[PDB]
Amino acid sequence: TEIKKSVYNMVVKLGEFYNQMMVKAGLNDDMERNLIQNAHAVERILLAATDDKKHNKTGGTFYKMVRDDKTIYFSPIRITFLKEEVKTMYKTTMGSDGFSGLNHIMIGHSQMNDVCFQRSKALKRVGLDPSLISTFAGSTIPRRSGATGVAIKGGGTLVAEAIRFIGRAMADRGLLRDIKAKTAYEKILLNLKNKCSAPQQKALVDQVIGSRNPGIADIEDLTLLARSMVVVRPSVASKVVLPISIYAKIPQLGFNVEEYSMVGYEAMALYNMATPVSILRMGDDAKDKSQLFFMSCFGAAYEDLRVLSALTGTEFKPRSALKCKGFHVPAKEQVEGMGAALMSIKLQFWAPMTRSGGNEVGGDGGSGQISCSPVFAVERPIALSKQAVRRMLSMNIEGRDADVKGNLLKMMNDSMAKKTSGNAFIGKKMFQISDKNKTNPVEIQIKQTIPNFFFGRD
Amino acid sequence: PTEIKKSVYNMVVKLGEFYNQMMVKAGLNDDMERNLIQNAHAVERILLAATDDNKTGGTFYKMVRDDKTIYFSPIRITFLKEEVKTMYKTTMGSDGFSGLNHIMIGHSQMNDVCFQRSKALKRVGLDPSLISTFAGSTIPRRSGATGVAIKGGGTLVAEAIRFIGRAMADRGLLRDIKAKTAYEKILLNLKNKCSAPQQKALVDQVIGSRNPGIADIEDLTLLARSMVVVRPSVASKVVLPISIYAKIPQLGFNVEEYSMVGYEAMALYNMATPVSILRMGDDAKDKSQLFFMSCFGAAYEDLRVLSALTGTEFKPRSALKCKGFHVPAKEQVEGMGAALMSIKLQFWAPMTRSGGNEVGGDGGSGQISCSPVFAVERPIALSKQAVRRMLSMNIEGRDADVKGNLLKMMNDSMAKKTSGNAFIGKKMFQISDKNKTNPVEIQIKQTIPNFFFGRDT
Amino acid sequence: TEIKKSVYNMVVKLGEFYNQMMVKAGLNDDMERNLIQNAHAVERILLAATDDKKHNKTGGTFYKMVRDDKTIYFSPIRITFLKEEVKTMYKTTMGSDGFSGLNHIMIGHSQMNDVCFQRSKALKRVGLDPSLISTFAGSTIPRRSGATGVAIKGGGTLVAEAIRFIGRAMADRGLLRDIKAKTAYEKILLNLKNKCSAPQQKALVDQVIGSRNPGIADIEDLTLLARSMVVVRPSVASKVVLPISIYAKIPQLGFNVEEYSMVGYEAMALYNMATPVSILRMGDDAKDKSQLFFMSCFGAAYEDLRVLSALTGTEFKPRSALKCKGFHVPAKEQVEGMGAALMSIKLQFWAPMTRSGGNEVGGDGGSGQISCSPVFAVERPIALSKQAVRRMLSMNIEGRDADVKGNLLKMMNDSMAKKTSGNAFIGKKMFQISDKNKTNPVEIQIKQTIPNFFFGRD
Amino acid sequence: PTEIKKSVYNMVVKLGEFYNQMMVKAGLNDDMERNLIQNAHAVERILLAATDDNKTGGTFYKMVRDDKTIYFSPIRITFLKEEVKTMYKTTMGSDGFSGLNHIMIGHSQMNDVCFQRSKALKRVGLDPSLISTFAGSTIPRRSGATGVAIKGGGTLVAEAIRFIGRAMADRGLLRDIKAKTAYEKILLNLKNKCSAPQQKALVDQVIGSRNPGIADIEDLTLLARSMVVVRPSVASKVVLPISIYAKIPQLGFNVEEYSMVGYEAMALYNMATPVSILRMGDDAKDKSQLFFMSCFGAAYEDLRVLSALTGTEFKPRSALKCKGFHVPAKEQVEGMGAALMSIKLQFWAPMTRSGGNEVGGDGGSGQISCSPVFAVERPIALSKQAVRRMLSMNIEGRDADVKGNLLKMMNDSMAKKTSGNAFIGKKMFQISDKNKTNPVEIQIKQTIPNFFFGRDT
Repeated sequence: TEIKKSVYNMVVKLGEFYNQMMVKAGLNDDMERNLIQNAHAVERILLAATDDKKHNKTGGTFYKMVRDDKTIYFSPIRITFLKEEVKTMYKTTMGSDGFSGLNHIMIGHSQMNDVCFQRSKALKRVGLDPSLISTFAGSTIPRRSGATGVAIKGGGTLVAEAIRFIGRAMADRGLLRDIKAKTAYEKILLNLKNKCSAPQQKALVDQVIGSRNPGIADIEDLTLLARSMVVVRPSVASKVVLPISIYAKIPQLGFNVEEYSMVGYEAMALYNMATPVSILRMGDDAKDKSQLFFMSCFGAAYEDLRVLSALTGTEFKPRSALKCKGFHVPAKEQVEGMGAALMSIKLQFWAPMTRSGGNEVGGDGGSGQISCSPVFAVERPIALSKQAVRRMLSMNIEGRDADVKGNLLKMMNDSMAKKTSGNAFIGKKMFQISDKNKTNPVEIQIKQTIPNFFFGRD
Repeated sequence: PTEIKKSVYNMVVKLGEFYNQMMVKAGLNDDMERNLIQNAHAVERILLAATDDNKTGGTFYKMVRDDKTIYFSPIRITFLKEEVKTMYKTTMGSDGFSGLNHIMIGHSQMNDVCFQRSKALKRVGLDPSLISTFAGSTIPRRSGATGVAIKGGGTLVAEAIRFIGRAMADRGLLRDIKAKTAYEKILLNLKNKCSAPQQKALVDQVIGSRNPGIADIEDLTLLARSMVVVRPSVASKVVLPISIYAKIPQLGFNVEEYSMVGYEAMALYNMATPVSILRMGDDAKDKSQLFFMSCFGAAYEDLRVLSALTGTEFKPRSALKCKGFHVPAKEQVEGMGAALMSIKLQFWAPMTRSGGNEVGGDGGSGQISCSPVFAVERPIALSKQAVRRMLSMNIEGRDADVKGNLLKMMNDSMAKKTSGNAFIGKKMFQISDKNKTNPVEIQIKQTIPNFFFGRDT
Repeated sequence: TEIKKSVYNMVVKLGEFYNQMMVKAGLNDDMERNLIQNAHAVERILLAATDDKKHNKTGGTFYKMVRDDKTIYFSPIRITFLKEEVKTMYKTTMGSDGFSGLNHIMIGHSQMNDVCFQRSKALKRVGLDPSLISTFAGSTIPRRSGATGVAIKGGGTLVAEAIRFIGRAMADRGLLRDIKAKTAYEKILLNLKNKCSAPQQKALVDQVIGSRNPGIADIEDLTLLARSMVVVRPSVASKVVLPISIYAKIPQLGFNVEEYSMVGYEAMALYNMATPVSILRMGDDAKDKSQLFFMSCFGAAYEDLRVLSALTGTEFKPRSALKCKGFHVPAKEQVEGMGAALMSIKLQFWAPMTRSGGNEVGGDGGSGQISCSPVFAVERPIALSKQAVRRMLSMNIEGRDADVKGNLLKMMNDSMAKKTSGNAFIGKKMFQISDKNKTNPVEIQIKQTIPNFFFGRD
Repeated sequence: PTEIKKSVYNMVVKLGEFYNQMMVKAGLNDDMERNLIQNAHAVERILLAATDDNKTGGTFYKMVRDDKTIYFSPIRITFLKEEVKTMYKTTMGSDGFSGLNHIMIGHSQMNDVCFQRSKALKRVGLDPSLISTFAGSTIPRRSGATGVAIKGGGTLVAEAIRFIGRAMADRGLLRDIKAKTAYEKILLNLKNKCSAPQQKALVDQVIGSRNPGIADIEDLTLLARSMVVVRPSVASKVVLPISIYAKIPQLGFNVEEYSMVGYEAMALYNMATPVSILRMGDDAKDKSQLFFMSCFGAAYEDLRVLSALTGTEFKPRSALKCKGFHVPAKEQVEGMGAALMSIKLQFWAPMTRSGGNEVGGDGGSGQISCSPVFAVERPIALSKQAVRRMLSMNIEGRDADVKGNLLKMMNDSMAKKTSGNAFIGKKMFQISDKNKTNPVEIQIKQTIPNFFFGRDT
């Protein structure tokens, strides 16, 4: 209700900061203001200046606009700022929204990294399968984000962190006696299982909690848990975070009431009405480049490419098919007058993004009457619900305790053993960027010819 | 003598005769008052209460009407628990017990329909589902072995679990020998209603344990679940308010015989012209469905089978809009709403005491296979289900694996792609058709929700 | 080849004995000669006289022919013979065929008892399920029959005898030290498993042999074996044995070469061309009475009623449906001039009876190539044999030993888990009583509306 | 360089060039003699024998003919194992090894067809079936790692079992380190051809055991069976007698390139005009089938797929009436029967190195699932087989249960009612059609027996 009004000012101020921030740099012309590289630049110089590191001036690579007339080009700058100047400049304009502002931006960077980086190597060190990456969302986010940052973390990310802890704790066992890292550890386990939906997944992590002395036996349980999160996906916060270069243009777009939703339409409309432009290295198909940016903003890296393609009306391609590199231009290649292009993929349609990093619906109808007791004697089909009884046998009635790994494993087999059923989210329809309040459902479909997995290979 | 229809007849008639003199005592005489089921309900409460360990009374209804239409007002009179019992036993005679048990069975059947016992299921540790196996959990122990008839599998498993629990907290009843055999009779009553060998075996293990260890409660829970797959035997009977039984002489004849499991009751229901008090927001149609289900104990029965016989579409307890038949003091007003219960039977089928599921059970117990003599081709006659009786049920064996047997039983029945039929060959007959001389081939309404208490979908 | 010629004289002589035997009794008129009761009578007086019992004169109930003109009637006699007179009289006419003769008759009595008696009570003492009766064939046959008698014994019969032994051996353990009953016991185990076809059934009984000290653990194995013999039936000898009253008429039928087969056509033709007549008690439908007799002669008690009905062209009914009592008329009811009737069920068709008390054919094709190894790359069904691999996993490769009860149990489940397949004996066709040498196959079918099990109930 | 077709070309041509000078040495010059595959077989024996550790020779055939028709007579000449080897290496050059290995691979492929190895399978403890996994068990170790290519799963499991057995009877080869790593390379070669995770895992357990206990042989046997369900990778190549390779220059051209796995070999087979000596009771047709199967290593291949490509009906080894291509001394006569091998290809498909079964294996190894962002309906993209790779195959786990994993794998594939397809989308092309520009949609001959060595039915 009034929360949107709160979030609105939060993002607007971030934009204001970007404006005055670029003004310091001496970058004015809109070609520079809208460049997402310049955004990332001040976003680095900011986050760095607001965090103790260990001179004492943080710089970054910026891009100016060289005319040459004809077409347009950009050149690398790399100026420097002063941490304290930036630190005060930020808090002044930000005010009480200072903290949530930094957390926002960081959630953006993490959502962009999930897209622009395959973390499978990091997945091998704690190692689970190089797959399961879909559960590894938000593994690059700093500890600073706190409870708000852990909200975007995938089930696999927490499992990785937990395992990491349990391992270092076996070497130096004084970590359990710390009470500081001890609570941090216990909270990881309490964070996970908050995201976990399925009871069998809760039971497991619960068992992991029940052990006062962590050991390899727990790592086995967590690994088996991480894998079950692919069949039954945990709840990860999915939010729209855009470079502050766009937030800066909120006033200049000029048509608004006062309110904003990063979980909803407000951000959707803002993305389209914006005019982001990015730098391009060698190769770098502008169309694919735009795809990365879209997925970034929407943290759609692990989302179904089919669902995206339906909303944007354009074809999304797996990372393999996509020809282009990351948004950050490495020092190795930086030249004068390198090309740039808008991010061209807009939303023909839209849907509210909801919590729930994943959802499996059509779940067995239960807790109600699951069967019938015949009274009249007459021939009849014998109504019964199969998927429901496999729920009882598999899940934890009250008593006797149980064998967890078994039920958690059985829950996975029983999931794949029913016909073929992919229906979830049912009842939810896609809408149109012109439609607010969702008065007109779009009934058509999602494309079945496109590969589902962005990182899918082989 | 299979003339019992005659005896059962005298049983319901005397009940109705009592209802009449009870109403007359209350000072309410008219068809609108008599046919009103609330007055019947009230009279039944004053009865059951007066026959059980100063003076009591229920809330009755008198008929006050705008010139065009009829309305009712709450009364709540009272009389002595003695005159009530004496008046009852006098007129009732040797059928007094059978009468109380009958009426009592009715209240339970209605109760299962009107109320959601999914709560009490949790209290005993059982799942929220399985409610279909929970039939007759509100019925007093007064009904005795005749009452347990309407008791479902879950109900007994529940009664056992709660006892085993009370035995752990407090020992001292084994040695008691009263509640000890009382506990065992529950296990014997169970397995009587259990069809599948695995189940009758799983209860055996529980019986064979002198001390109720963890292995017992562990089994009972698995047994509870299995009863939702292979359904136990719950006696199903047609019970109507004595206000209807009072009109039997006025409705004329019957055959002079009456059967609550047969066609006699089927006709009596349709012939009857019952009226129920309507509360606020009560849909007469939906309300009439509850009365239908309450009379036939149709609660856990398939709604499709019900939608057929009645020729109308039965709604789930969720979509169904109405409240219980009893009027809470919180809402009671002068001259409130009332309506006739409009749902009747187009067709009828016998009331089954079984859970029958898919036929061909027990394996036949006779010769299960053939040992060839002549050499020539032929399709190997064998009974596949008859062996699962011998393997699961142990004669000289134990194996301790009984749990795994039940599990494998359910899972295998789960394996069949789509398979089921119940009472195959049993046909429905028009309410005008008795003697079952003209079966009708109509099938049922595949578009209608199956379970009355089904939800979450 | 020449064996038939040997069996021919064997049966003929038995008939000759019956003739001269009845002559002693003073029973001449054909109405008496053809009576199967009179046959049974001298068959009792014979078997009794040829076996040491412990006065010293064996009698029996016989039936004379009272005229009354009009219709015909029979009356009970009960004369007596002398064992030694009968004993010498038999060996004289019998000669070298003496022994095989007694064994034959005994195989007949046992085949009639299987039909006319439900042994389920005897099945409960050793007790297995009251079903399994189909494997209990030939449980009434005396020890005298030896190896020839044990040939008609069902798998259940041996299992019963074995269990009986193991039990009495646990009470008095000196039975193992006897070396007499010890070999008798060991031979029971070696007899069984000779009848057993399936390897899993051999493995089990083998394990039972491997135990020097018999115990309850073995009884469990044998019980589980007995039950598996219903799914996979052992091999029991099925022979045609007729009352010697009919054998006596072999010369009087008058059309023969010299040879006979109780396993084949010769006996088939003899049954039909005969004219047996039996006594009838109260009730006793003559049609059903004939059915018992037919089944008796052919030891068809456990055979499929459908298969019988096809050959005889008449409807066979389960014992429950059949209205009539046993052939033996108890002392309690014996009167003067009680009714009699022919046994009227003949063979419209015939088939050679073969060993194999039971057969399950269509067995998984194996020991040959069970699968394919692709060379060319092209789309194709992927030919494979499912029922064959369940054979390997279930049965005993060489090494490691194994868990027998498991494989023996799995073999049963795997048998019922394949579609529905009842085809066995395939390729074998029924023939006609006029056809010898089987030159003309009968192609039509067996009736599917008739109950299969004679003793089937509930 | 994927120009290798050029190299392989020079390899077979030189082989043929050797066959020519070998025949010339034998003094037999004519097309009837040259095209005769028996003379090719003989020359190959004198070669393989001369290249392996005084003088040797095979039984050759000279052409003697009635004026109307052609006949052949046995010869059996001999020369020095030295001149043979020198003559061979001179003309063969750097391809000498590849040449010997090629010819050697041929003999094995033919061997699998002509002979029943179901015996040797018993000697190693394996089932009589699984013969389809026994491919290339007669091939010498001389062929090295290139030879193991044609070796089947069972063949390796057999080689392992026999070693483990010889290690038990006699220790002393672990410490040997020669036959020790030689044993291990068999386990590594295995699991390379194994597709399913459960299998590659089951062999891992065997490798991880320093001492070959009972757990090993126990697994290998289970592994052997599993290869009849999920078929390992056996390299399939087209090998023809050098007598055909000698006509390559006369047949003209080719492209100047040659590939034994490709179309080049397909054409060469049909272009070739091979003749085989016929023994008594030999059906020319049936005999021609053996030659076809021997060349394409079609032995364990589906006969239906074979019946299609050739446009003729392939009979099983049972119904098929004929004997091996080699003439035993017991039956050899002057001027005996001979016939052209008449079975050709109407269509052709590439030679696959796989066992492919049903596609969609390995799970993809990439992103296996989707984590939703927008709220809206969509069919839950997930890879069911990709998880069975993670569950069965353990990264940080062991569980010791690997045996149960294989079992459950097979049983689940057994569960599907009727399901299979191989190389779905792969089409057969006319022998006139190269470049695969015109796929044909014809299906295959469902009335024909599947397995060549199938029996008992």
